[PDB]
Amino acid sequence: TPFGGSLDTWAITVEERAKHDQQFHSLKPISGFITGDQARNFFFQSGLPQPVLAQIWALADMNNDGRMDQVEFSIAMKLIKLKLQGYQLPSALPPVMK
Ligand SMILES: [Ca+2]
Repeated sequence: TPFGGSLDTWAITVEERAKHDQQFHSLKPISGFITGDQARNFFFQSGLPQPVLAQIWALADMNNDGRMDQVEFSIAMKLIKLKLQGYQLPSALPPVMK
């Protein structure tokens, strides 16, 4: 956009979240969590540069606890898609994504 994004750029839709939840389930979370290493290993399958994925991890791990639940995973998946589409990552997690 002319404005660096639209109403829909950083928001996660119901459909997107349903897809993310399916992918999260495929990782066999334990009591709703995957480890940081598990998450980052999965993300590496996107093709994105490691430095980029490191930034995405830090954005998505909202509570800074080093592990990842379903909400955080959805956020990471949205950021990965945006980066693949050629958007720049934000310096902090957009509130609309939470
Ligand atoms: Ca976390």
